[PDB]
Amino acid sequence: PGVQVETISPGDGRTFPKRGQTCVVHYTGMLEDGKKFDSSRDRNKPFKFMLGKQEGIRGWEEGVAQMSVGQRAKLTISPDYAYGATGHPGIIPPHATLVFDVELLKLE
Ligand SMILES: CCO/N=C1/C[C@@H]([C@H](C)C[C@@H]2CC[C@@H](O)[C@H](OC)C2)OC(=O)[C@@H]2CCCCN2C(=O)C(=O)[C@]2(O)O[C@@H](CC[C@H]2C)C[C@H](OC)/C(C)=C/C=C/C=C/[C@@H](C)C[C@@H](C)C(=O)[C@H](OC)[C@H](O)/C(C)=C/[C@H]1C
Repeated sequence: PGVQVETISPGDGRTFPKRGQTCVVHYTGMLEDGKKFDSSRDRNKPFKFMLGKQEGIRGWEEGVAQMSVGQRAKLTISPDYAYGATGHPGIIPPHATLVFDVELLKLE
């Protein structure tokens, strides 16, 4: 409900990120039925982060944790699992549902 994870291409079905593990991903984020606000693909540089230890929005952490290595997935994140009633001023409006197209490339 807070985050829906829908497969674009399956992963290995077996290797999922552990809390504290470094995840290497490509992503594109857009406002649902609106504008693209960020893409690591457009920078040709994958995004690395430590799941849990480097805190992200709830739907990102819980959505990526549900993915296995190699998986590409559409994450639809409700505002309560994203930036909420305040949004992220200047970038994400109040009460925004977010879509991320995420590909889990590697776990380090
Ligand atoms: C994963 C963890 O990494 N996330 C990050 C940002 C995250 C969100 C802003 C964080 C707050 C934390 C507090 C909670 O209260 C807030 O709740 C409302 C959420 O962003 C996201 O969660 C999502 C999902 C991942 C891709 C980016 N993202 C977006 O929405 C965007 O696409 C956006 O364009 O990203 C961009 C921002 C705007 C979004 C719409 C991302 C931004 O660019 C230039 C980048 C890459 C910034 C990097 C900062 C690094 C700083 C370090 C010193 C330390 C760092 C590792 C930490 O440890 C921090 O702690 C102490 C914290 O951990 C941070 C800042 C992690 C970064 C890597």
